[PDB]
Amino acid sequence: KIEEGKLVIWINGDKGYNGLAEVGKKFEKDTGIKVTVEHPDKLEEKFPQVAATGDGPDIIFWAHDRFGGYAQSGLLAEITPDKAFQDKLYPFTWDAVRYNGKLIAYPIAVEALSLIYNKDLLPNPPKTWEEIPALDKELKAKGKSALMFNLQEPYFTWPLIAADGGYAFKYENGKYDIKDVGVDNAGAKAGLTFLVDLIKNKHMNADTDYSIAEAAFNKGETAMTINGPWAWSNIDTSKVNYGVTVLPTFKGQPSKPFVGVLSAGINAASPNKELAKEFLENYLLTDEGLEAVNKDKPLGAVALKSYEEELAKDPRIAATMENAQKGEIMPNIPQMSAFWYAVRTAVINAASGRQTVDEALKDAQTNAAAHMDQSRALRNAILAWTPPQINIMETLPQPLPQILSEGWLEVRADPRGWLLIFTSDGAFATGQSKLSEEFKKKRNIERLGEALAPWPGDLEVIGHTDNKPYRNTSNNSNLKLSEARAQTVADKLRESLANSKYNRTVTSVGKGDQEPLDDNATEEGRRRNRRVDILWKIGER
Repeated sequence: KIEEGKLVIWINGDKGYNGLAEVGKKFEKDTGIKVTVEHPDKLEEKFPQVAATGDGPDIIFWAHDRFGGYAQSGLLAEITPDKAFQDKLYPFTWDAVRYNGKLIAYPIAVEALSLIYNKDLLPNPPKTWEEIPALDKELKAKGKSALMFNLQEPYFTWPLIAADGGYAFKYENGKYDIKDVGVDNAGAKAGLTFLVDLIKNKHMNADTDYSIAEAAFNKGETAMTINGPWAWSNIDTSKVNYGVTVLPTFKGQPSKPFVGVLSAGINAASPNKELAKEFLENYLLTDEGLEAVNKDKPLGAVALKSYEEELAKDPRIAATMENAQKGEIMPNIPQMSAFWYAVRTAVINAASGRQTVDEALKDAQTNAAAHMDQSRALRNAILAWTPPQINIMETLPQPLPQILSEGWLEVRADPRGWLLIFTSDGAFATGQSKLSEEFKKKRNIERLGEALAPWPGDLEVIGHTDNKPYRNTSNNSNLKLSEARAQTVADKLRESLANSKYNRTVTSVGKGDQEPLDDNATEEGRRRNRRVDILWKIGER
């Protein structure tokens, strides 16, 4: 449960969380509201788990791409920056934080690939891709090469492939059209053909990967590479006299790198939405706020126009923002993993000679569509070991009806399958979260687990307590007791499901007195409220 009257902020470990804490300190001094900054490990996978519960931090800082799933799961609150505030930030940054037409985060920082070049080899680096062949010929005669960059990962070759017309998902009217992917079009083929031709003419090696390119550039053996701000410190350390500039154009058009936008989102379950809004809009997203975070750890380019003008005195920061404005926001939808796989396969196959460019992109298109269809199926349906020519959505399979007859467990149908319920009286000694001695001797929970094991379907364990007559507030001791009881039951189920053909997900959640089943004004009613729910999700009914 989130603590009203204060703010808990999650930001990743590689950011300037100490400077974020300073901004929190000034927030406290000015308003008395204390701000706590944390960097939990894997916070991007923690947040969707705890916020679904209603727990978590009030503010989460992460790259914008994951916020799409959170927004889909309803974990983020819509934000309401006014017109004057939105004009303070670069317009394109607001597109990175829109889900179904609703603003759902504040853009902080901006990141994209750039052209990195050796100033001693190349004081005036080429403006166009097309002029790189002749440049490599000249540099080959010196014992050098023009350009080496990671050809294994489509993140790095996509800027050229998109330049003349390739795209991932058509972005029209603030939404991504997963039916309109632009891998198999002429622009994509023209770019991928140019890339393949550089390899056939020996200007590049098809095996070149991230490590090979970095070593060659940082050793002064190639005049240019393509990388992100995360690579600059290794170049600094190699002391190669280097610069950072706009990516070359292709057929007169900008290379279009994908843009990652560090964003700040507000938890939908937060009871401090007004405090969060005020911290972000009036303290963090300001020259002073951003500068404080940036001194701790560089943000790179930033969405806030006024501070970006200050950071852009470094020509490398200016180039990052320039490439980002010419690029495309990374789509925040799950179908991107079909796009990435399909394109990755296409490029290594065209570059290796295994396929022509047109066959490889033709296959990428049909592969991606098939992949997206199959991913949806595993979301919306269950692929299960089925009896051949009993419907467990209408008839509980044996031995469940027997277990339900033993006087301790009940069931009712649920919109997502079956809700099993058992009162916690008797399952646990008074005030106890360890399972009663009686339940252990009878193997109540483990036989229930063994009864579910031959069948698919995830489980959700939810503990509830009664509450005291006429109190409209929640008891925090009752909350933790229900959470501990739920965890005991879920662990015991997991253990007894070890022999299942399924590795189902089993979550546990304490609801305390928040979700009563009946009236707490009588013991008749309080009894009903002291219970454990097991939601068995075998499909929608």
